[PDB]
Amino acid sequence: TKPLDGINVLDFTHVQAGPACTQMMGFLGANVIKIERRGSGDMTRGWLQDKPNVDSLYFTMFNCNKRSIELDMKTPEGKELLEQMIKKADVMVENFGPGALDRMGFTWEYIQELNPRVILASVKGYAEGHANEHLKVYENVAQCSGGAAATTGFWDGPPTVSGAALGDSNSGMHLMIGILAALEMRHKTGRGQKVAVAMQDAVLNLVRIKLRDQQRLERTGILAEYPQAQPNFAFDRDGNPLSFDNITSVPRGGNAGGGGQPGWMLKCKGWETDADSYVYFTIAANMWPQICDMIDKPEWKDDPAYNTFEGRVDKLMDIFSFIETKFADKDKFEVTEWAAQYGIPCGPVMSMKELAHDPSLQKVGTVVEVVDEIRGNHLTVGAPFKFSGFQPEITRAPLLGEHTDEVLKELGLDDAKIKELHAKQVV
Amino acid sequence: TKPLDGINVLDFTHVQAGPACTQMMGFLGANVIKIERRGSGDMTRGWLQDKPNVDSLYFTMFNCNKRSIELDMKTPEGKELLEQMIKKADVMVENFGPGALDRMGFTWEYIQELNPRVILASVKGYAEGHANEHLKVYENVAQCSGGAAATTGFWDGPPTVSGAALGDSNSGMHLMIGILAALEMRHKTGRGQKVAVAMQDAVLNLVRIKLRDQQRLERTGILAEYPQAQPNFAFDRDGNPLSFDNITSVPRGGNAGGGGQPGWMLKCKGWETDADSYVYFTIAANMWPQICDMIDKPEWKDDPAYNTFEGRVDKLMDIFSFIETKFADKDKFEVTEWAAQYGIPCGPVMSMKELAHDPSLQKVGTVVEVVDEIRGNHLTVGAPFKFSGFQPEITRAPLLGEHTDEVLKELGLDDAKIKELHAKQVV
Repeated sequence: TKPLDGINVLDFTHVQAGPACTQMMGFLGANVIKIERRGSGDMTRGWLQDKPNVDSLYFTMFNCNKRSIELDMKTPEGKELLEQMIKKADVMVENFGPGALDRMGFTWEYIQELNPRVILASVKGYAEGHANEHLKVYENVAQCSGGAAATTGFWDGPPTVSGAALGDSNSGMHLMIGILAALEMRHKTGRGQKVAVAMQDAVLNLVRIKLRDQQRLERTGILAEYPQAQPNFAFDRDGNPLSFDNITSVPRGGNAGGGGQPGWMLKCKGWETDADSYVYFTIAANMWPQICDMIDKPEWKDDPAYNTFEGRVDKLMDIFSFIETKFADKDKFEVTEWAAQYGIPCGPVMSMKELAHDPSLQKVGTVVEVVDEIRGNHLTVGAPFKFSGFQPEITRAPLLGEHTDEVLKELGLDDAKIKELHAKQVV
Repeated sequence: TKPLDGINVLDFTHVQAGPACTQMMGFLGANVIKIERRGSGDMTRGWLQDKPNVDSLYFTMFNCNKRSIELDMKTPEGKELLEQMIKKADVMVENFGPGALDRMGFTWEYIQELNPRVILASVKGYAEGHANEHLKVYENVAQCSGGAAATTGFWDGPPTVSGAALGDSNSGMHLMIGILAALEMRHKTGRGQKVAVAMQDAVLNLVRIKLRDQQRLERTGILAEYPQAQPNFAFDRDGNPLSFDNITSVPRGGNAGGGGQPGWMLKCKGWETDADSYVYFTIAANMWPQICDMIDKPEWKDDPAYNTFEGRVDKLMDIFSFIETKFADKDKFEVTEWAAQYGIPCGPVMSMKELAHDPSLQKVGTVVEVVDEIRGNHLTVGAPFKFSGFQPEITRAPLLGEHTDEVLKELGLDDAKIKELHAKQVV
């Protein structure tokens, strides 16, 4: 009937990690009240605007299903207003930095006093107690700190950031797990908890497979499925071989599978003119026979050299170079359809152009057209979890302070006090 | 005490996505029974082993805090055992494929009749109803399907996979949100729901920022924070210009800032010899005077060609190049401390080796030594969410079928009735 219907979210967040978390809670039915500073608001509003004096797409795509109040919290009457809101809130969400909320007059300890049931949820750069606990962290800094950058890209290039928001939105989603887990605890104890997610830790969690590989490397001195282990395939700077001699930390493997199933990024017709004309092709062991049939190589079916993972690992790049010749006169989707005949794990690199206007993603509610009568409609990503008993209803992002008076009435305030709060500039 | 204490989890999952999800639920207190194929078990047991005939680090790092039973579900005595288990379960989790669970006898409709409170959770490649409902996907295929590969890497190279498990673990973390949301809903209705996460959708959620960029590109013709917005900076492999005059889909921007402020990956002292001797360095808008002091360009403070984001668009990559010049004699951590004095957001690329031995990560419970007397101790990633009122207790991954008898005895079955199942090869 809507999972978070009746959950009151007092939302101090700004930028991406925090706002991503509360938006998604909003999509699941929560009543999200965004507290914004008087005059300015969330810095995403003015960030890379596509039209002057209109809230940016950075703002709108992270702040749907929210209401906005302006509030000067450096003010005695504003701190009092927060106290009432805190008494009515189920969860407060924040990303102010290492000691900022306490400095504002709101200790965890004081918060428990005001409401024994409220949950305090925070995003930080580094975990509390960490030596770098006070370092400031944006998106790519967190990718660097959590091991992703070191292990992404190519052996002869730099550490490389992912286009995906491994640091920001990923942290927000991990924080949503934490908040929902604290809600389940509260059903037993009747009490709220403090939950926090550090961006470094959210990234490390997705980089679990590389910590696996670091241990494998420490124990054996080799990762036989990595490109560096193939006979003279990779080269340093001066034209000579690379190898796991002298490699002590997980290296970049380009477009290697990253797991138990070898893969590579294979060019398709149009690659010279189109940056996204590629397919990813995975050799799943249980269907090497089917692969042999597609690429017309019956000799490889019965040959220990090309028919087991172990036989295969010393010449992966020759096998991928050869499969790739088969795709030179076929586009992405033709290659994909061809492979779907055999149930092969092969699919296209989808461009952002293709995804934004894909009819399937819109049918299933993953890409959603938001009706925004103030700014014009925009696309967004909806809820990536689909439920049998409920569908989200996505609603446009709030103007700065649009809901101030409406929210103040909900607390229980008169037209007298509201009009004087506007004169005193606390709202 | 622990959030998911009392939650019985019936876990059919193999590989990474489902197993990450159920492991994390286990870290949070859940009673996770992993149901495995007789004789074989989860294929991760045998993938990338570091010691022959010992469950790989792949399996153990995704299957802590679980128990294992072997069950042949294709037999009628197996299906009967399942029925008793479903009646006892709070959530079932599966990644079998589109029609697979229904063909095994257990439709959502029958599952509801057996247990009206059970939640059915599934990971899929593509969402139900998608034209590609039927395609087979693993990690890097999902990355390609969801936009990450197209927007990760460099403009003169291929689509690039991320080292982070954007497809698998990310999907599992998203499914955890869905399961936890279904549990909060069930407190109100007394009823279980079906939840499903598609890997494409979990990837796309993290690439939300690039859907912002795609609409900005369509609306305005330019992405001013991207390297390609600097004249005569970016060129393809043939030496052709790359400008937003001709780009209609969000391009790869190398090490550009993403949802952060403008930044780049800059070389430090070790770089020709140490793949990970770099920092990520951000030029935040409000921090220009500080950067000018740091790099000793006082002349750049009051110059309009340098002192606004808009003025730097035509030269941003030249500025990074000049900043990098000041790091040639300094390592990663020195550069980081130096930048930190100025409040500049800047951190090192942490290698997996550095991450595996970092004392802070072990102290905060993020990198954890699991006690495994059978296989020898190993490291794993712990819970990335930290709570005020509880600490996870991570225990070693199960051997195949280690807990079969134990589990059957909790179901009710007495000793001689269990012996008949071992002989008939149901278990």
